[PDB]
Amino acid sequence: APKAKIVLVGSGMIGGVMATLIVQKNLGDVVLFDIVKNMPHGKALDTSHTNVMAYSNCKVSGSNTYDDLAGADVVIVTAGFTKNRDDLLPLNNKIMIEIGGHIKKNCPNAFIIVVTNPVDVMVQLLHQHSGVPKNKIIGLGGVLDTSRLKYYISQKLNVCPRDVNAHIVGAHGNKMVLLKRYITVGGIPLQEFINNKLISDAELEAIFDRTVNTALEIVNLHASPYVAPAAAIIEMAESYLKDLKKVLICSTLLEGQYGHSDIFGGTPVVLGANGVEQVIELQLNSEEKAKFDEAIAETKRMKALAHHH
Amino acid sequence: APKAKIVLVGSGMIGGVMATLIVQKNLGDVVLFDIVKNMPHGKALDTSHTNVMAYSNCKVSGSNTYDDLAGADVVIVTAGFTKNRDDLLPLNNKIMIEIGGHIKKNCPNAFIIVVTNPVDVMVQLLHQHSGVPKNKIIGLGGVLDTSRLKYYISQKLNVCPRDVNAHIVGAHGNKMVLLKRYITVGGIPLQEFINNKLISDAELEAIFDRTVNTALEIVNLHASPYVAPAAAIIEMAESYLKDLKKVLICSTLLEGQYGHSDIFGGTPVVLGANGVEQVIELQLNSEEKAKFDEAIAETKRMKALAHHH
Amino acid sequence: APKAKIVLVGSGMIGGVMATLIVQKNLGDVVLFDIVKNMPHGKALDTSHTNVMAYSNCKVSGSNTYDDLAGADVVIVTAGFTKNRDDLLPLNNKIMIEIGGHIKKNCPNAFIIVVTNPVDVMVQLLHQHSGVPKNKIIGLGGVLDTSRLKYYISQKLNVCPRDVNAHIVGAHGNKMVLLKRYITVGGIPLQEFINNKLISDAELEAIFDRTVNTALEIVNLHASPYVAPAAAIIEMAESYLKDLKKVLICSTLLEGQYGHSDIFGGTPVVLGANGVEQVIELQLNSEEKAKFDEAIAETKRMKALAHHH
Amino acid sequence: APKAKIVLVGSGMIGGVMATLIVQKNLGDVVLFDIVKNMPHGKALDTSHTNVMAYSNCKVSGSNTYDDLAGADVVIVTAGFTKNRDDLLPLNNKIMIEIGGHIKKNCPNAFIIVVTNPVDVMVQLLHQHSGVPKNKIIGLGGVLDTSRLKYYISQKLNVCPRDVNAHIVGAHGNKMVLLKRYITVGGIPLQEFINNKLISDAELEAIFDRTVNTALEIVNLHASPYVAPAAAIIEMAESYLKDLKKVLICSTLLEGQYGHSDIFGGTPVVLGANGVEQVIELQLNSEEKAKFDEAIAETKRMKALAHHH
Ligand SMILES: O=C(O)c1ccc2cc(C(=O)O)ccc2c1
Ligand SMILES: O=C(O)c1ccc2cc(C(=O)O)ccc2c1
Ligand SMILES: O=C(O)c1ccc2cc(C(=O)O)ccc2c1
Ligand SMILES: O=C(O)c1ccc2cc(C(=O)O)ccc2c1
Repeated sequence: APKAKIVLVGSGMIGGVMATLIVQKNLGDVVLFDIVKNMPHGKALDTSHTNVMAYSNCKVSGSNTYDDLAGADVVIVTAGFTKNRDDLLPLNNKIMIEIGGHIKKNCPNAFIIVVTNPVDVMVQLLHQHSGVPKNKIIGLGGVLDTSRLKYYISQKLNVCPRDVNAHIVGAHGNKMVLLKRYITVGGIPLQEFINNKLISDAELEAIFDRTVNTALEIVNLHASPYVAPAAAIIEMAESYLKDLKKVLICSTLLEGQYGHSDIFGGTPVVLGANGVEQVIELQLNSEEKAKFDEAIAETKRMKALAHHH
Repeated sequence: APKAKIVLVGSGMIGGVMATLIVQKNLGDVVLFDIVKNMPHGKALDTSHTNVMAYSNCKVSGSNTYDDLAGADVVIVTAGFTKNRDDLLPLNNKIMIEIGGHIKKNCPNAFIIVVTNPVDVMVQLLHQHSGVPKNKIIGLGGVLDTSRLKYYISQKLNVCPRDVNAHIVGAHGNKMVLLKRYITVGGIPLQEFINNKLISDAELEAIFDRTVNTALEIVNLHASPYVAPAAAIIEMAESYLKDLKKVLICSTLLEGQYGHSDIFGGTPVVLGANGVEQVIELQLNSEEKAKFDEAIAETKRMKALAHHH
Repeated sequence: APKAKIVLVGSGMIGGVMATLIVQKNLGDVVLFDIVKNMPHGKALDTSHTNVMAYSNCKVSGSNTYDDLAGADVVIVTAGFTKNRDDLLPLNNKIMIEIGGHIKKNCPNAFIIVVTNPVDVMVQLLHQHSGVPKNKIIGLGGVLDTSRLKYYISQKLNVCPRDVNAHIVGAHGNKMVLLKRYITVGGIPLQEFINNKLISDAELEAIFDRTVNTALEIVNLHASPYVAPAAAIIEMAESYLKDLKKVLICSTLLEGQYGHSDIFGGTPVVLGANGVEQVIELQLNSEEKAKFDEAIAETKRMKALAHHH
Repeated sequence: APKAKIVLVGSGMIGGVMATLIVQKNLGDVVLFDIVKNMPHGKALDTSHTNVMAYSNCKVSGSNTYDDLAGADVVIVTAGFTKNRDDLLPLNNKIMIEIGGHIKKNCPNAFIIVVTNPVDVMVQLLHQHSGVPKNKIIGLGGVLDTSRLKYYISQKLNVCPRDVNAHIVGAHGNKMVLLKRYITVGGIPLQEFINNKLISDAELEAIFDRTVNTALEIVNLHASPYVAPAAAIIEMAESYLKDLKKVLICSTLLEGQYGHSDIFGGTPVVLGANGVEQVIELQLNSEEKAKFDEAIAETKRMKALAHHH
């Protein structure tokens, strides 16, 4: 069938939520790939039954074989060690190299979404080893980080969460750049709401800090924050598959935007049938650019540690 | 059942699309009311069958009896003469009076959406004769007019239509106030896109004029523009019914916003379970306010003609 | 884009509902084609704005040019005279011939759904003149006629309409074959509900007659029954486009099923990415077959009148 | 707000998928309750962010306080020990007693769905201690077990999974009664497909055995089968909340159906705004009844072990 084939390279906790959401949305056939024996087949089996409840017809199959990447339209990479964090960098580089080789051989035309931490480094490593065009590979970041910021502001203002829009750029992770100037509520500048004393600057500062620290907050509450990451990835994948042309903030190859080249960073892009159809460069002021620069420097620092043991 | 009961007072072309969309969305039971004998029952019958295709369970029934307003949770008023246009004003005032009397008697707790042209006048007339609280009655305008502006800009910029946000205020109709300053694309100020020569000021001026004249453009093409009006109304009704708290631009009672009282005008409001939960006042500059004032003056001019023959 | 292109050949009342539903469901780009100047462009314009309300990105464009069939993935034919009814048969044959020639030239790989009355005749005429494979062209019938039967029974039994399943075969129109034996409720034989005195044989007979006469009932109520037809067609088109492999009763070329060849008739088929993937032959008894035979005879009678003036 | 409040009593793996699906479907506000400190708040936080991606507005909050059951419209009970299995029976009885006391005090009008193994026993225990009417409490079973049977047959026959309908009754668990006679495909008796050699009796026997053993199969593949259970529960909860009146097989109080009283067993019921609106008794033959009797006997055997230590 001409249904899309979506291969999840990595079938951990985020993988299972992604599979669930693909079936809910009838987005395409799913392969849960993982190096762990049996487990992806078990999760695939469980998930496949939900086709009945969902009125969908998506195959869900497990795989321990890289060659099942053949014919993939979308590949989502979450595989990688997670337990210095910097020590994992050369190990995960090797994983990106291996995965990239298989993409080059089996599905060179696939659209690739990378998630493996640190994403802004790992996406570029996979880009270089997979050989795919710059418009066909992106990293998770801004959709996820802004979902937090948007959500927290929406609860304060008592409006629909999607009606808050916001931009976090540069990198996923602790050096993410939260741009106060680019927040809107129902399309209205947030500053109007500050002027009206519906929300204060001090509240926003606390919300900014909460946003940066959210993954840590959930971990400290004895949960693992994989559900929102899954939903953000599926929003990205869906925009590609359905040619929605949504503006979504993702990690993409910079070719001079923000004064930066030869590196991936978080910025609004337009995702449609041709992949990254547009890279949007926010017209940052010097103070915002300085923070963007710090985010890029940290990506570069980690990229340098990733190459050798 | 505690399913919502949605009464469409007026079962013309817009009524049938509204009924169709309510069933698609399984939003509640529908009554198609109209003074015309038989026709609403026929349209109700046809529409009811789509429950099967939609996996829905919404009753659709016709009515020639006002007392079927009893128990309505939402009432959508499209009834009124349409063929000077000013001569119809006293006739339609009488229709609002009659409908308001029946709302007061049969469904005083209902949330009311008025559509009858000119909406910013007719909504206030129905408010006064129905006796409903100011937070429980609104008029169509801004959702519809901005759908045009958003759509036209989205096709120019090749982005998802919903990713363009915009504000048109004051009134529905030819004095609508298009606010260039409040347009965004993926939450980014439109001016950044003008700066980048992705869209020009001259293109936007042509798009503004096209927006104002769109209903006329479609009429001149030998069609009747009732589909987008239907969808805009259902977006409003849905936000109420599901407590979405969307920011949607609607006609609402002004109590000093923009310097205006004792009149309805178009402005962003938040629609949820308590009706109009918030009236948002845009911080307009003097030039924008002047245009808002012209829109209000025209509503007042027509309101004055509506009372007597 | 690899979005599907869906061409509606005929932009009358059913066309506008079809366009509306395609945008609601984000199913693909739409062309409203019609020989009438301007009107399809006006309806396309109106419908296009609903992308905003629907969170969709489907182009809707009008057309007065047959060559805009180029690249069509799905073609829905509703064009044809409607006002003896038999006198229209040779006129509509000419319309099918013209449309078939354009399909052969411009979109030979398209999946075709015919609606033009009488559908079981017109579908075969278009099949023969378009040259498309037998698995790539079907006619509306059973989805629409059974939606009525399913709906009426569901209201009697107070169950979800989709939970009633039923089969009407042979032909669309007054010789449709309603099969009492093949009705189920939640997958349970209807006879169990008759045994339990939840519904009587006499009620079902009245419901059968109502089903056959439903289009006439709605016309006699001074409405035009185009909404359910639109929804049935879109359910068919969607099953194809999304490779759902739904079992849906449609008019298809019979190659010996029910003892009949060289004619189209209503029967359950499976619709997916390869079009008509399976033709399901119900194991009818002799009494049911006799009624099927009458339906085929009437199609053949009209087919014979269609060729010459 | 009059949004529904849905309390998940138990915030384990199934709880998190349930929360995810409620937000996807915008079904209501969610409370993740659990005796484990902090964890439900962490999962609630993560899940809440998906409102942005989903265009929803459902609150998701954690709770370690039983009194947060107050105002619940739906309560889903998954809490209970899981690691003889019979030894857990008196422990889980105590958990049902505690939970029932809190339901009686805080939300006596709530609709209750029980999941705790063994469900057909635990549902009755909670019924007796909560005091809720028999139409307001059900147990998971048939929706889940039939999703497997439907799915496996649909893959064999290459049809849409929802187009296969089937009945498994008596009890959830190893004594479940699979009824070959009540399987249909597109509403057609499965026997027609056996007659046609599209599927064999021997294949169906293997599929029956696979269905009974599916949870064990997934466990043996080193996964945990909680995703399909979550989706089945949400289909049940949704039918109630939206008054869909779906026919869904659930555990319910038998008052003479199948010759059985004073016990809960799996049977088709209709779920709508009044809860269990209809209990449907399949007209089983003596051989099917004998298997139903074995399922009831096993529920009774375990119910007897549950009371005392
Ligand atoms: O599968 C998991 O266990 C898992 C857990 C947490 C995650 C967080 C992020 C993130 O914050 O970028 C991305 C992916 C994740 C995957
Ligand atoms: O039912 C109809 O025939 C009809 C036609 C056009 C309309 C336009 C508007 C609008 O532009 O506000 C609102 C309602 C309408 C209703
Ligand atoms: O566009 C219209 O005006 C129109 C009206 C009625 C219809 C009925 C059927 C049907 O019953 O097969 C099919 C198509 C129709 C189209
Ligand atoms: O939360 C979990 O870990 C969990 C795992 C398996 C389950 C199986 C069933 C089932 O087969 O009835 C019901 C609930 C479950 C919950």
